[PDB]
Amino acid sequence: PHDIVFLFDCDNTLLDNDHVLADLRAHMMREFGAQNSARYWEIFETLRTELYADYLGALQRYRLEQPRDTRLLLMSSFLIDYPFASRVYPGALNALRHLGARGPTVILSDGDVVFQPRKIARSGLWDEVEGRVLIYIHKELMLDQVMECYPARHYVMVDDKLRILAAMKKAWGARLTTVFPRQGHYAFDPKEISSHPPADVTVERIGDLVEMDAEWLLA
Amino acid sequence: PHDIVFLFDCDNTLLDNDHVLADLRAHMMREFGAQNSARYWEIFETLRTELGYADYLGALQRYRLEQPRDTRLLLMSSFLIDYPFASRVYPGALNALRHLGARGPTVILSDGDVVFQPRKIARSGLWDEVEGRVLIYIHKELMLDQVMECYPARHYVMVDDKLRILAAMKKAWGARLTTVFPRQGHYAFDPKEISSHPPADVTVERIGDLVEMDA
Ligand SMILES: [Cl-]
Ligand SMILES: [Cl-]
Repeated sequence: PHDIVFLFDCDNTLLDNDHVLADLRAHMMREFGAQNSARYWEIFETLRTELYADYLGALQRYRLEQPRDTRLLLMSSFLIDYPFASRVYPGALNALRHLGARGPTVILSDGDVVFQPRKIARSGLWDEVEGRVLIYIHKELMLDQVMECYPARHYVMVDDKLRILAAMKKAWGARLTTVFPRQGHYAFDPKEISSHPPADVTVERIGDLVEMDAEWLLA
Repeated sequence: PHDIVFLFDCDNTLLDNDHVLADLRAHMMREFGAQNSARYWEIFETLRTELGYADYLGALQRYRLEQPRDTRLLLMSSFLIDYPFASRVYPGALNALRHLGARGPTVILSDGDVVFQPRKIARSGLWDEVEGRVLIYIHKELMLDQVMECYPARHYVMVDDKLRILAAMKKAWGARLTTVFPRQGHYAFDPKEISSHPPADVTVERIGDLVEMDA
């Protein structure tokens, strides 16, 4: 096994995904039209409702609605070619290096089969964790499989969604330390903030993790 | 309404897609091992079989369900995303398209998913060759009403390597349509397709031979 495994969410934890979405939305409107791009987002927001970012299903439903508009499907070319390495948070690579010396670092992410893997790979994060990457539709429903890939006496989960940390905490209990970094917009959403138990630790920045070796309780 | 509209498939009509699949498979046998890839391809085959066209994307989703912790085979996508599609465009295809474009709208009518096929058509340079006149559907032969609304013509030409498609479209449009079959790719060489289906109005050895089409 392992004394400790450090599990990381990717979006708004390791890398600034809000900024990616802001850049996408601005691009889409410029290339495809205000009306057309507004509509795709209305679909992408029901889907973000039901699942995490479902770029893909939103695309598939947009096509049914407007099968003549092939062009808007090229929005993928923005994501595919986006500079994700520029969006990695200051200190994020240092935290992964620092904690990697004490136990395996693993990226545990919700996502589709095209964009999310490509993001993690092209951001350079994939290789920073030596390919220790699991990507699910709902990671908190696959916690059994996470354990057998990366068995450990204790786990840490760093994630900006309190809902996820709360679900994982309920599943694993004292075997888990939950860390909520106050990054992105789920950090300041009042529903999230008010409807789930608090994380064990809150850090202002992902780079604050280098200051807490004592909390891992390692020999 | 135009006198004539020229409709073209992409895969194995304007672009050599077998060469691409061949390179893709060698990349996957070489990077994600033999069985992982074998499995992916058994799945791909099945949905190519019932969808009617090559769906990499759906094949990849089905694979994830089956092999959820093999996260890295999913990075097969990146080979396709960065492939040099322009090098695969057949000799004389850009000529056929520009000459015929002098006589009426040139249009790409392809089956596709929503990620890989459009990217391919764009990065190949063919999207700009037909000036954006690109339609990509799940079952293009079931969408012929829309195609007529978008490109009203008195006569259509359809270039496609699938005698199944040409036949379905001729059964719909009859004398309004000239079907063209280019002997390109593996369907050119298929006892199964050649004998299951009727012949096209025209057969040509190569796509570039359609510069000779001035009626
Ligand atoms: Cl732009
Ligand atoms: Cl005309």
